Amino acid sequence: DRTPVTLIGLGPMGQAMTRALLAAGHPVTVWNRTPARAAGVVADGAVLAASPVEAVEAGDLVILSLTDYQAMYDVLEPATGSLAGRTVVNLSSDTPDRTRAAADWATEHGATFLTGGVMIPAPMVGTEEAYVYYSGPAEVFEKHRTTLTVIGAPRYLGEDTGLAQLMYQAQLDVFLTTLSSLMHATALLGTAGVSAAESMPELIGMLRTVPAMLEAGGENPGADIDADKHPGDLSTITMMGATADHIVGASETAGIDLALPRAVQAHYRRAIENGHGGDNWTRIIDGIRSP
Amino acid sequence: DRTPVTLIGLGPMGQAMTRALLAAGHPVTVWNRTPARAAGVVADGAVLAASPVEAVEAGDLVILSLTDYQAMYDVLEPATGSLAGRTVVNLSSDTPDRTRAAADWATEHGATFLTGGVMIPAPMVGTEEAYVYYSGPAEVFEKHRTTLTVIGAPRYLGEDTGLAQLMYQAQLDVFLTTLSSLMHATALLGTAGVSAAESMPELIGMLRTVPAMLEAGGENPGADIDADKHPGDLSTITMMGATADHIVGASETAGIDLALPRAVQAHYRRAIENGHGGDNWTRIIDGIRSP
Ligand SMILES: NC(=O)c1ccc[n+]([C@@H]2O[C@H](COP(=O)([O-])OP(=O)(O)OC[C@H]3O[C@@H](n4cnc5c(N)ncnc54)[C@H](OP(=O)(O)O)[C@@H]3O)[C@@H](O)[C@H]2O)c1
Ligand SMILES: NC(=O)c1ccc[n+]([C@@H]2O[C@H](COP(=O)([O-])OP(=O)(O)OC[C@H]3O[C@@H](n4cnc5c(N)ncnc54)[C@H](OP(=O)(O)O)[C@@H]3O)[C@@H](O)[C@H]2O)c1
Ligand SMILES: CN[C@H]1CCc2c(cccc2OC)C1
Ligand SMILES: CN[C@H]1CCc2c(cccc2OC)C1
Repeated sequence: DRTPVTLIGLGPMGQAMTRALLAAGHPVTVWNRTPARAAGVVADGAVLAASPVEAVEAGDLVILSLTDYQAMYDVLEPATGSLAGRTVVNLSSDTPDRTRAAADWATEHGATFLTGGVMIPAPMVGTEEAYVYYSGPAEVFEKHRTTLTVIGAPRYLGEDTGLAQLMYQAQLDVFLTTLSSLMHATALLGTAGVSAAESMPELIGMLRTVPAMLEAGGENPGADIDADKHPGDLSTITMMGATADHIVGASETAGIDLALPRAVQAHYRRAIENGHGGDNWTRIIDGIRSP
Repeated sequence: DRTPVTLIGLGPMGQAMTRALLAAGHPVTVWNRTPARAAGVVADGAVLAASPVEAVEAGDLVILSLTDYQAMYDVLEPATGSLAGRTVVNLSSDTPDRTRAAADWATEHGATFLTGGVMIPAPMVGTEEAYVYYSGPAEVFEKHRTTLTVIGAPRYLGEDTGLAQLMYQAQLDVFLTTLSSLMHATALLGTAGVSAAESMPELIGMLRTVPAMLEAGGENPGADIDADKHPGDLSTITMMGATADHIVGASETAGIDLALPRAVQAHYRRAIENGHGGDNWTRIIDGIRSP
């Protein structure tokens, strides 16, 4: 497939995707707010369009890799007259509802729309470890699937344009929160003179074990939460809530951020007040669903 | 060995540790606030002492597996007169400073003290995957190391009794925060009718990749944070902050807990206000150290 592709947005992801697409034999026309930044991919075979209009008109497939969806409007507003008959694939972070409204804005300018959420950093783009979530019209996904597969294995979730965005925001909810916690833990160990080079491999060593730990003793949290099975036999909210109290205390004494640990503390405290101290930690999901 | 051990606290950890110790040939004398709960381990060879005093006097080594350190005072107050010449190994969660003061309380009652933090769930106790952090007097750790190894690989951190407690709280800072985030993400996907049985394997699938993702493009976060190297080449705080904004927005719309994502959002917001939008995400640690 040598389908001509347009890609707008040349951050690390944009550049990595351009390169994978070029290497697969697709002519790629790029445009960036900062044209200088295109020099790299242009040396690798990308064609730099002078204008958004020219970039849009070069391909039936327009990929956006921008910081947010406001950026899509900013870049495409001058080109709205040239959208008809093309597919917009937006690979950018934003709210699910912004995304759904953006899909309708594409349709009304005569374009089809697909949502994508890329699940790996730029060096892993186009490798066997790469994967991307997609939602939107099935026929649109199918028409371009072979081209999109170059960036990463697609995981089509269905027709709601909001859905692959919600999945992305859910995944990044885990990922960013985990990262903030790693920095929080590092900070805490830092106050007793432990360096980050010592602390971070300890913390990562533990995180690597987390899938196994969650499965020990034949727990299966998903089905359990669906079934409303929260049995406390191997760990209770009381016992885990206490630890959450201990982390807040240690953090207070360490002079570091209290908001992250107090949020966690509040999940346990809520479940206890609601009378489920004796349940497994999965029960905190009830309080989370109903503030 | 065949060294006699006392273990107090027969939650799942206490019971799993008793069993591993029995299986290794150690005579184990147990005591629990609720004696009924000892039936299982007694069937497996444990001896149930009638009284705390009697349990303490049965061995040179007293292991405590209790919800917190207040529980240690509660259980051992009547036995303070029988502590002299024995080692207390506390394998309970609490603050580092509570732990340090508890060590001094043991010394005052004529006992030695070791801090432990068990890093695996009860089904993994006494297996190759098990490990435990220890801090306190080197001579005391050495005297009992061969007994303690039955529970899990020891990771001795040094002489400060607070240190293995701080390490435990740091590790549980990551672990609990991660778990809360998984429940948060599950809740969020739940509001579009995605079940936890569908969502949790997606989220865990991602979390499994997190060590690799952090190392992509030759980042090595620990040394970088120690060196103050926060280069924004492959990901910026601006870009990650925006996603954190998007998670908050999606969560507001989803009607779910805002405290957890807003804590994460604030880490990015702070770094940006302080003028490091362009840096890698590791830079959030500065704001976390200095609220
Ligand atoms: N980096 C990662 O590892 C990673 C992984 C998966 C997903 N993502 C997502 O992928 C997208 C791209 O991320 P990235 O890290 O490659 O880059 P980024 O730093 O988000 O920037 C990407 C592009 O956005 C452009 N831009 C931003 N605001 C704009 C506006 N108002 N008008 C015009 N252009 C605008 C930048 O223009 P200039 O070049 O002119 O500044 C740049 O070309 C983001 O939505 C991100 O959340 C990133
Ligand atoms: N569960 C895990 O996966 C895990 C893994 C690592 C670390 N830990 C840590 O290991 C420790 C034990 O946790 P666990 O889950 O096995 O059990 P737990 O639910 O924390 O309770 C353990 C024991 O604490 C006793 N206890 C609590 N308050 C007491 C008090 N005031 N006076 C007397 N006894 C008291 C209970 O007595 P009763 O039996 O009479 O109620 C029970 O025997 C905790 O500090 C926990 O953070 C747990
Ligand atoms: C169902 N999750 C378990 C996994 C192990 C664990 C739990 C609670 C506290 C500490 C733990 O391991 C360090 C519950
Ligand atoms: C090492 N920092 C990168 C890792 C991957 C990543 C970042 C930000 C957003 C999404 C990402 O991958 C899913 C920062």
